[PDB]
This record gives sequence, C-alpha cells and structure tokens, in this order.
Amino acid sequence: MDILLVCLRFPFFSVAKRSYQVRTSFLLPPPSALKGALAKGLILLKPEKYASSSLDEAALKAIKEIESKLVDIKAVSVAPLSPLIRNAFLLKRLRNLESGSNAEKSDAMRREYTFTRELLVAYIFKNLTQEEKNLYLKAAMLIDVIGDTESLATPVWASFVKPEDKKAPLAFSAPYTEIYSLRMYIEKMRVSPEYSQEEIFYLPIEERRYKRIVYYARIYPPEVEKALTVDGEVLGIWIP
RNA sequence: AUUGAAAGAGUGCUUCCCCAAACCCUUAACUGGUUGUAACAGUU
Repeated sequence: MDILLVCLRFPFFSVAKRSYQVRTSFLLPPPSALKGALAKGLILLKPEKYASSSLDEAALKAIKEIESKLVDIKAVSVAPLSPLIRNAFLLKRLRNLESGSNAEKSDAMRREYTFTRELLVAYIFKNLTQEEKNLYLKAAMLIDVIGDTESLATPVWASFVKPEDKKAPLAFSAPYTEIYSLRMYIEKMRVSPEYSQEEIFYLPIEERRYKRIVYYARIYPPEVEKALTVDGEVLGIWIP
C-alpha cells in the first residue's frame, strides 16, 4: 500500500461547472483533471499502448486503465496548505459551438481563475509493480498544464509515501457519501471524465476574508485515523 | 491527454489646445569711530 504524493507549485487552474456567460471554477483541482494530466504524462512517456486510431478513445482507455489501477473512482485527492483565493479574468472566448452562427463568433467571457501557491496531490494505488511504479513516478512529473491550457502546472517533486497508520487530522478531499459524522465545504467536481456517476465531494476548506473578498484556507480539520507526515507537517488521505 | 481540445476587451484616440504670477513699488531716510593723550623721559 503506497501513495503517490506530488508537489506542484502551479499558479492557476480553470475547471468550471455547467456554466455559460461566465466560467466559475472549483477551489481545488477535480479528480478528473488530475487523471487527465497523469494520462497526458503517460502518453508523453511512451505511446506503446496509448497509440490507436483516435485520440478520444485513446484517452478514454488511458483513463480506464488509471481507474482500474486506482482503488476506486474517487481515489485521487488534493490538499492545499497555502491560502488560495479566487479571482476573475475577462477573456474573449469563441462561442461558435452554438447552433450555427458562423465560426468566428467570440464574446468576452469572464473566465475566472483560482490563484494559489502550493498544493499536494495524492494518488492511491493497489500495490503496483516496480516497473509500473517507476513508470508512474516518472509520469508524476510532466504535469505541464492543469485544467485549461491558458493556466499551466509545474511539479516540484514526487514520492511514494506510506500510510503509516497514525491518527491525525486530515486535509485531503474525501467523498461525502460515507463521510457524515466527520468550516466545511462540499460540491460536485465530476470525478468521472466525460468522453461520450452521481456523487458529491467534500473539502475541509473555509472561506475567510481580508477586506471584502474570500481567500480559501483550512481550519478545524476533522478526525480520521488514517494520516501521514511529509515535509515536516502532517497530512491526511482517506482510504476506502 | 483534464466540465477540458479551439480562445485578442481587442482593434484606432496629441487632455487636448489658448493663457506675462503679470503689473507699480529708492531699507529708504537721518546719522563724524568721534573726542583727549610728548614715543616720552636721559645718555660720550
């Protein structure tokens, strides 16, 4: 039982809801975005099994393999330790995807983003082989973008941390289906990527303010018997 | 390769041009370094 822990000092990401005329984003990267980034890294390493007729089904089978090697659908988690905040960006995005209306149709969409400093990302596996563990360790890097291509990501280091079975407060995401008894945040982040199911995620991140805004930080973590230590502090990852 | 793939709030704009801190305006005036005092006494 090992956990792939990756540190990335990415500046921004954009992952919106079912949104139009504006794209308000999640406070933390969704599991789907992390899985897509890992699939991109795996494809970049070697397309010995990810190369086929179409890119759509190739990405679909890459995500299927990732889910198969992960314990379950809601396995990969993300946890910040720096105060992250949500800001707004107005960019001229094309809206030609609508019914007709030529192809150069573009409007100034308020594509808002989320600024931060540093986050931890944990992947849960099922005792993968040494060759595959090395492949995923070298796939833990090459995360050169998160969410949209307008905001990129940059990993710092990757490691294989052990659960070590110590009781401590947690900071990583966990599904709300089984977490009821545990200052609390909760939304849906589409854990299953859509390539052409119903669950809600929980985040231990509050709102806070400085003058009239909200910069999201973490306070009063709940108690979970599963936690580990890294970089001198203590984090907590839920285990199904 | 990620509710993500494509993605200009962006494209031109003299805060500009005109406009004397400008004009009139004797530190000016009245007023002594002034007054007294042997380089002196004495010397082959």
